[PDB]
Amino acid sequence: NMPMTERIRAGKLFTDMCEGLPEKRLRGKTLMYEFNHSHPSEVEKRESLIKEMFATVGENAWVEPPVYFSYGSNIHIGRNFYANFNLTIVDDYTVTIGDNVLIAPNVTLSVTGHPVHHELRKNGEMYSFPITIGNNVWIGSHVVINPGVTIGDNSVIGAGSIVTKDIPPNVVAAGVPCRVIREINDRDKHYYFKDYKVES
Amino acid sequence: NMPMTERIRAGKLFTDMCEGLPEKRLRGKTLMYEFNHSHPSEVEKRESLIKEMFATVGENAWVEPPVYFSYGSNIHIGRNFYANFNLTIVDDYTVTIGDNVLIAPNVTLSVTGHPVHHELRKNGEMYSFPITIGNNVWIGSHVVINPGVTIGDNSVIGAGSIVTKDIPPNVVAAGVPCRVIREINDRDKHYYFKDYKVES
Amino acid sequence: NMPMTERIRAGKLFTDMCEGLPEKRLRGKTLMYEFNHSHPSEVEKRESLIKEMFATVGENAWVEPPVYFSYGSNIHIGRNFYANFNLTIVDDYTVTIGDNVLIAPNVTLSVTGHPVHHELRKNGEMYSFPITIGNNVWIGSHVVINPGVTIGDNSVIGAGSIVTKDIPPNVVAAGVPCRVIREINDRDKHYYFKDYKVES
Ligand SMILES: CC(=O)SCCNC(=O)CCNC(=O)[C@H](O)C(C)(C)COP(=O)(O)OP(=O)(O)OC[C@H]1O[C@@H](n2cnc3c(N)ncnc32)[C@H](O)[C@@H]1OP(=O)(O)O
Ligand SMILES: CC(=O)SCCNC(=O)CCNC(=O)[C@H](O)C(C)(C)COP(=O)(O)OP(=O)(O)OC[C@H]1O[C@@H](n2cnc3c(N)ncnc32)[C@H](O)[C@@H]1OP(=O)(O)O
Ligand SMILES: CC(=O)SCCNC(=O)CCNC(=O)[C@H](O)C(C)(C)COP(=O)(O)OP(=O)(O)OC[C@H]1O[C@@H](n2cnc3c(N)ncnc32)[C@H](O)[C@@H]1OP(=O)(O)O
Repeated sequence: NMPMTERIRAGKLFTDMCEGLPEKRLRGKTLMYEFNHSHPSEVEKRESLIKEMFATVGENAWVEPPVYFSYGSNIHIGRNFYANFNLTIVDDYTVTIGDNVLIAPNVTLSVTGHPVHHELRKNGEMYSFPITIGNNVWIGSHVVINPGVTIGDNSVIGAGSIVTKDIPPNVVAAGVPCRVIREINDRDKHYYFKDYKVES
Repeated sequence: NMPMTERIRAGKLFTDMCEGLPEKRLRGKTLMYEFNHSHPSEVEKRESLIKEMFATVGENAWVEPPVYFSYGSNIHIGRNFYANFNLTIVDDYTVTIGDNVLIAPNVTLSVTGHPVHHELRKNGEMYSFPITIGNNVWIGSHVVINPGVTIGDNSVIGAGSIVTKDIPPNVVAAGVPCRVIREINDRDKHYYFKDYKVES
Repeated sequence: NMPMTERIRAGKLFTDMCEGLPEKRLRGKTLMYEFNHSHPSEVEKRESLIKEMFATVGENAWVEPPVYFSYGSNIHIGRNFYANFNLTIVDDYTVTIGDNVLIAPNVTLSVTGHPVHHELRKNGEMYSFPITIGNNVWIGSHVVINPGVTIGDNSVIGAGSIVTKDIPPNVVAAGVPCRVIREINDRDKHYYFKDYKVES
C-alpha cells in the first residue's frame, strides 16, 4: 500500500495501470500523434506542440518528427535542443537534457528497466531511474541510454553506443557497453574530423 | 521441381513475386497502415486490428504503434505480450513468441536473410528460418534477432544485442554478437537493479 | 570563411540556415511526408514520389515506407534498389548507392557529423563527407554508416555494425566498430547460411 507514483520516485518496483497514469499517457500520446502526423509545412503547429508535449523546453528547440515517449511531461529539455528523426524517450520518470544538445537519428533513452528474474516481473513490473544529459552533449545514431545514467557535459557518445554507466564530462565514449574512448584535448580544436584541419 | 511456397518451408532460397505472396503482403501492410496511423484513442479498433494482423494472439496483448512486418500472418504470439514502439518483424516465415514476453523499443526480428555471395542473390534471393522466443523473455532496446534463432524461456537479452546464435533458457545474454553473460540465479529473486532488494 | 554551399563541397564546417537550404529541405520533407503517409494500395503514387524524392533512381527501385532523409535530392540510386522499413539518410551532401543494393530494415546513413569539441559546434556546426555504396552490397539491420565511408562492391555488412571506416570489396564486415570478418570465397557459392548447401 504505497501509491505507484511514490514507488517510482523511490526506485521501487511498480506498475502503471492506475492512479491517473493511463490518463496522463493518453494526453501526452495524443499530442505526440498530432505532432508525428503533422505536415512539414505546419511549422507554428509543430512549434507549439513541442512547448506543449514536454514539461520543459528552452528556446530554439527543434525535433524532427517522429518522436516517441510514454508521457512527455517528464522530459525537461534545455536551450537550443536539436533532435533528429525517431528520438524515443521512455520517460516514466525524470529525463533531463541540458543546453545545446544535439541528438542524431534513432536514439533511445529509457529510465525504465525490468527485473531480470522473470518472477519479479510476472505482471511486467518495472523500476525507473532518471537520466541526465549534460550541456553541449552530442549523441550519435542508434545510441541507447539506460536507466539512471548521467552523461557529463560537453561529452560525445558514438553511434551504436549502449550507455549503461555514467559518462564523465569532456570525453568521447563508444562501444557496447559504452566506454570512455578518450578525453577531448586541444587537438580537437584543430582537427574536426579524421584528417581534416580546421584551417584549410 | 518445387514452388517458392515449398522452398520457404524447406529452408531453400526463394523470391516472393509470385504465388500470391505479394498479394498476401498487401493485405497485411494494409491493416498495418491502419494500425500505425490510428489515433491513440481508437483503443477498441487497435485491439481488433491486432487479432486481425497476426496469425495468433493470446489474451492481453499490447503493441505500441508503429509496428512493421512483412505479412503479419506468420507471427504467432502467446498471452500477456507487450511490445513497445517500433517493433519490426520480418516474417517471410513463421515467428513464434511465448507468454509474458516483453519487448523494449526499436527491436528488429528477422527470419529472413540473403546469401552472402552476391552471385546467389542476383535477383535478391533469400532464405527463411523461423524464430522461436521462449516464455517470460525480456528483450532490450535496439536488439536484432537473426534467422532461425531460438531464445530459451526466462532469458534476458540486453539492449543492442545482435543475436545470431540460440540463447539457452534462464540466462542473461548481451553483446555484439550476443554472448551468454551469466545464469539467472536466486540472487536475482531479491535484487533487480544494482543493489536494490525487495521486502515483504 | 566562404559561402556555405561551398564549405559543404570542400568538407568544411558549416551551418545550414541560409542560401535556400531550409526551403530545399521543406520540399524534401514534403514529398517525404506524402510518401510516408501514402496508403499501401497507392502503388502508382509511391512510384512517382520515389522518382521525385531522390536525385537519381535507376529502374526497379523499391523503398518500403517510412523513409527518412534531410533533403532527398542529394541521393543517387542505381538500379534494383531495395530498402526495407525505416531507412534514414542524412543527405546533407551526396550519397551514392550502386546497383542491386539490398537494405534491411532500420539502417541509418549519415554523411554528416559534428566537431567533437563543443567550442567547434556552439551553433551546431557540422561537416559532410559523401558516402559511396558499391554494387550488390547488402547491409544488415540496425547498421549505421558514418560520414565519408565507401562500401566496396559485393560486400556485406552484418546486422548492427557501426561502419566508421571504408570497407573493401568482396568482404563480410560486422561489429562495433565494423571490421572485416573474412573475404567472400567460393565456399559461399554453395553454403548460403549457417550449414545449408544449394544441391544435396
Ligand atoms: C545531430 C544529427 O542528427 S547529425 C550527426 C549524425 N552523426 C552520426 O551519427 C555520426 C556519429 N559519429 C561517430 O559516432 C564517430 O564514430 C565518432 C565521432 C564518435 C568518432 O570518434 P573520434 O574520436 O572522432 O574517432 P577516432 O578516429 O579517434 O576513433 C578511435 C577509435 O574509436 C573507434 N570508434 C569511433 N567511433 C566509434 C563508435 N561509434 N563505436 C565504436 N568504436 C568507435 C574507432 O573505430 C577507432 O578504432 P581504433 O581505436 O581501433 O583505431
Ligand atoms: C521493454 C520496454 O519497452 S521498456 C525497458 C527497455 N529497456 C532496455 O532495453 C534496457 C536493457 N537493460 C540492459 O541491457 C541492462 O544492462 C541489463 C538488463 C543487461 C543489466 O545487466 P545485468 O545482467 O543485470 O548485470 P550488470 O548490470 O551488472 O552488467 C554487468 C556487465 O555487463 C555489461 N552490460 C550491461 N548491459 C549490457 C548490454 N546491453 N550489452 C553489453 N554489456 C552490457 C555491464 O556494462 C557490465 O560491465 P562489466 O562486466 O565491466 O562490469
Ligand atoms: C534486405 C532485407 O530486408 S533482408 C533482412 C535483413 N537481414 C539481417 O539483418 C540478417 C543479418 N545477418 C547477419 O548479420 C549474419 O550474422 C551474417 C549474414 C553476417 C552471417 O555472417 P557469415 O558471413 O555468414 O559468417 P558467420 O556466421 O560464420 O560469422 C562468423 C563470426 O562472425 C560473427 N558475426 C556474424 N554476424 C555478425 C554480426 N552481424 N555482428 C557481429 N558479429 C557477427 C559471428 O558471431 C561469428 O562469431 P565467432 O567467429 O566468434 O564464432
